[PDB]
Amino acid sequence: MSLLKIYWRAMQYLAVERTATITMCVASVLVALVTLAEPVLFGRVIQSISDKGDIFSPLLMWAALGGFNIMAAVFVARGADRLAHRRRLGVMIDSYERLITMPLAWHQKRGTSNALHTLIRATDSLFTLWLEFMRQHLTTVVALATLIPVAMTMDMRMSLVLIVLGVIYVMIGQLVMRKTKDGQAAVEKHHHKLFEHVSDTISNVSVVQSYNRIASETQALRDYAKNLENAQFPVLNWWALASGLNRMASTFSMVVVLVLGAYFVTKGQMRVGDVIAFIGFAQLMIGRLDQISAFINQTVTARAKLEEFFQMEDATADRQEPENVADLNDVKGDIVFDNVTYEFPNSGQGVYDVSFEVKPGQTVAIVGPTGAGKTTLINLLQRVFDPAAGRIMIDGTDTRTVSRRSLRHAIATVFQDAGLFNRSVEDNIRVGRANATHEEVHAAAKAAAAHDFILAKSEGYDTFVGERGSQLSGGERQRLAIARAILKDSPILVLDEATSALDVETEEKVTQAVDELSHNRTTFIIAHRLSTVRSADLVLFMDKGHLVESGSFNEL
Amino acid sequence: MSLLKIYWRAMQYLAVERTATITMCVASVLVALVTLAEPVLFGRVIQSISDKGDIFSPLLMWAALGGFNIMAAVFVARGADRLAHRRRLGVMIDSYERLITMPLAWHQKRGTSNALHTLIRATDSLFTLWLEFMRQHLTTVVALATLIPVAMTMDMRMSLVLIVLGVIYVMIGQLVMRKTKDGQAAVEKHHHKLFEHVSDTISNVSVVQSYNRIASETQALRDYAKNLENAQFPVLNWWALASGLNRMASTFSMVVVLVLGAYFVTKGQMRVGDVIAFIGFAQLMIGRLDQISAFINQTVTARAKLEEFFQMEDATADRQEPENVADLNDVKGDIVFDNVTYEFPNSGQGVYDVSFEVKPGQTVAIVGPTGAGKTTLINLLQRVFDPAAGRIMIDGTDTRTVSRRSLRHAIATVFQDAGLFNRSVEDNIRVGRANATHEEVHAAAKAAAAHDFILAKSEGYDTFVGERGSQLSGGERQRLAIARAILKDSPILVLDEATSALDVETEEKVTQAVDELSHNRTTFIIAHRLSTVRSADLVLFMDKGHLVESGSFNEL
Ligand SMILES: Nc1ncnc2c1ncn2[C@@H]1O[C@H](COP(=O)(O)OP(=O)(O)O)[C@@H](O)[C@H]1O
Ligand SMILES: Nc1ncnc2c1ncn2[C@@H]1O[C@H](COP(=O)(O)OP(=O)(O)O)[C@@H](O)[C@H]1O
Ligand code: VO4
Ligand code: VO4
Repeated sequence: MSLLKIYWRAMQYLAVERTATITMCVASVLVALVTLAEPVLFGRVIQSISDKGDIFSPLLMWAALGGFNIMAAVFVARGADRLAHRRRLGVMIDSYERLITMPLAWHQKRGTSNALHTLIRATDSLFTLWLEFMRQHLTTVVALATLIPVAMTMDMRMSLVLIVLGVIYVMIGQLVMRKTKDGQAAVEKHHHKLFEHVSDTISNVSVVQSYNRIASETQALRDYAKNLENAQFPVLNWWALASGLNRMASTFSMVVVLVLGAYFVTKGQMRVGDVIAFIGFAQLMIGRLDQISAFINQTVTARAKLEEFFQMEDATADRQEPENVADLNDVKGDIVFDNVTYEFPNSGQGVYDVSFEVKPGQTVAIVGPTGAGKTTLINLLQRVFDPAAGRIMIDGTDTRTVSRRSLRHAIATVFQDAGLFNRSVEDNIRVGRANATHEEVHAAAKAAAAHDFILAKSEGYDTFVGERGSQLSGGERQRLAIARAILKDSPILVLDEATSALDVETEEKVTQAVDELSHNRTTFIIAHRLSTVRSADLVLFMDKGHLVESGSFNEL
Repeated sequence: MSLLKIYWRAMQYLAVERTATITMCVASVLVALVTLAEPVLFGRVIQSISDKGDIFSPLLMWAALGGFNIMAAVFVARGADRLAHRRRLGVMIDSYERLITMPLAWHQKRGTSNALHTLIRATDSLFTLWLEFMRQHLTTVVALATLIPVAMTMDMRMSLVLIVLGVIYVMIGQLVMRKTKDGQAAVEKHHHKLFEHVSDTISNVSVVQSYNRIASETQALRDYAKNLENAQFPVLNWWALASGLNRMASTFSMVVVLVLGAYFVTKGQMRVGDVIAFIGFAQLMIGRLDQISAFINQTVTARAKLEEFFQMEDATADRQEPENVADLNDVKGDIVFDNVTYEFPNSGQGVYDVSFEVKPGQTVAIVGPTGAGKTTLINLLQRVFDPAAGRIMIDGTDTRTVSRRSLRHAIATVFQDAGLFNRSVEDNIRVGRANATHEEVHAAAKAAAAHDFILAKSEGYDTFVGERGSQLSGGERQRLAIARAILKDSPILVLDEATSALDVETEEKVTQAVDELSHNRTTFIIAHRLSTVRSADLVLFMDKGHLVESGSFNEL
């Protein structure tokens, strides 16, 4: 049973706030004892024969106990509520950090939309788990644990009945658990299929709309829903049977305790009222012993998502060394490849047996057939994945002996797909040099021909853009990416298709500025348009992961 | 109070399944009456003086009533559980349909990731609302409604006390409601800000990682979380105060009922036991009257998301006319523009005063400066938004008098950003002609040079691709999009930057096949590379939403 594992992990995640956790535990123990003490007082006061309640009597003890009860209820309802939200925010922040720090392959293979779903439906489940646990469960657990001795002290037969009730509850839970586990695995798989289909279609609404396949897609979703609820029903059937069994056990226990109280007619003590006290005990227990069962149901679902949330956390194998790592500094520019080879997981293709050198001050232009291993070479330079066999040598330092923070600080890149945030243009250019100035932002925009179109439209620089920069067409996105890269001003520069959506005039106007600014550094340009590489100092072309010439600018 | 509105809307959404809803209501009424009848039996049987329970006695009535109670509990726990999931799936399917059918501007301005979040957190809230409502609330509402007459019949003073309890609960709920509403609006706004930031960053992990700003982004998220929980606390404070007040009212009502039962010592009837019966009443009520209050808390949050889910549903203003619309058929190809103008909402730019004509059998190539209103013209042709002033004329038919299904069936397009589904390549090509054959799929792949690279890699055609086609670089995505468009074979063809990521050789090899296949139809090509428009029959260029020449292929 992973219930113990996930509960202990939730406790470990909750143990950071000691100062409040111990207080919550103490208050829970106190309120459990109050809820245990109330029924005994009720049995003592329910005599109603010659009690004379309105003068002192156990009714004053009632008043004091109820006042303490309401005060403790207020304290718990405030403290647990205030703790749960703060701790959920903390867990979300730490998990978001660990999620961002993960490499790109893990994101591409799984994430984009599934990762955020995992985050949200794990943190919300953990929050509800913490809140319900604290209040109801941390009352009831210690409440029953302290109750069973008191039940043993007077009228041990009733304590035996209560023990039988507890054993029956445990047995029925365990019996239901196997079938529910078997069903819930398939249920979770089917739900994942349904959600991934929904996300895939919604994220690509333009294509599904522009091809008249809305009806087909909704029919596919209906089929997925039918598949999901086809295997869903047995789980609900078994849970309902469990509810029936525990309710029947509760009814039988009530019958037993009433009959035993009646049979004690021979032992005519004051228990004429105290029996009612025991009744409350059972009542109390039964009510609480129901609240856990449905609770268990919740976690039997939650497990699924929680498991992923832990499989991510245990996957914190990223370690750039605490201090043994030597952050590379004072970059001059010297790129050397040593027999670099890469095989994609469960696939072919990838660069094979490449070795070339780059001297400082000169630019390198990779051309050739499409899909021939250019983007993979470029992102091998930035080390988004470690080459399987071979070395990448930077100015007398191996790349695998360099901190990630230092390596990517000296490499400024424009990707093939210019990614953008939906913030303002000012912020989208500020993600270069962090806090240089506004004048340099203006200059960088001017250099990449980004100032001309933006100085006279839509509230100036403080202009919002839509998701993935959907409000600036395609070419303007390329201009903003180029301006950002130029503003970062790193010794190593990369431009993967910098002129994918620019006409000839803007292409020339941008490339001349890029050359003027980058002549002091080393840059790579990946393009099929040979016009932009007229100033290239090392022109090379590679076909299907294999070099051909790797010669100078002018060669045949 | 929108509580009545949203509850009535949930009921209307639940009224489709009449055959099961009426059964659930009947069972709820029955179990409410059973829960009302039990305490009276308890008061009658708790005498324990000369009852002689083990021979007949009210204990047999206990046994029968408890058996009916457990049977009804099983029936409700099965029926409500089976109903809720099926109805949630139905609501999700219908809302997904309405979401897909909405226009592109609404998606771009808001959706991609927020729309799916709205869907999921609205449907899950509705599901939990339905389940909790049915079981607990549709028991307790009619239970109390039928209880208050019985309380009035015997010992009207206790009924008065119960009425006072109910009035106090209503008053404290209403008092808490104003402050909770004021807080929850700001809380929801802040949560939306936090989630949009998280989604924006996660969806763009490559850029945030490649610029060493993970620390800055997590600090921004921490600041957002601090802002969210800064205004969160007063809501929890007020809710805890409400819990304290209702618990105090419950305790006072218990004191009142016990004291009144004691004062009835003068009226020495059998009520010596029946008073205990009333106690259970109060007990019952109090417990149930607590379950609603926290329930209300839930919906006070849920409202926010639910409101959006209704604002979407009420926004079903899309109507292509049921039958008055005339689906355009037998397309020959004749595109005419009539003074078409467009102003973007709260922005400048857009095509101004355009009018041109297209004859069948000839192709039209739009060139010119970047960001000059080309993509907007093309998507005006497909009518993703209605021109503000002007007409689009297709073969003697106005476009606004044409069904959307018929119009986009005759126009096959490759977008500037070639969108792809993460299904196999076979499925990504099957979204053209729906069920033509496999041989024509192979031929279409061969024509667009997509067969050569794929015949010998990664399990053939049945090759999965990642999210947004991340597993095929960029150029292969363009080839797949071109192959899809060619396979659809529509009389009107559009190619927005069909050679954005192809070298010269593949560009020629693809454009010759495209020309050979499309010479029988009319096509538009939007490109800054003049090589692909060597066969263009109508070359025109437009600058900042204004035409210049609109001449033939050869002009100066
Ligand atoms: N995540 C991946 N999984 C499998 N194959 C991949 C993946 N990424 C790239 N490839 C393969 O690597 C080849 C080259 O990719 P890439 O370098 O991105 O394109 P280009 O060669 O045009 O720069 C492609 O043919 C593609 O099939
Ligand atoms: N959703 C939008 N909101 C505001 N402005 C837009 C939007 N979409 C496009 N524009 C403006 O319209 C102009 C032309 O856009 P578009 O036609 O997509 O590019 P192109 O002219 O290169 O085809 C751009 O300069 C852009 O500023
Ligand atoms: O629609 V473009 O920005 O490729 O001219
Ligand atoms: O598919 V490419 O990386 O040659 O633009």
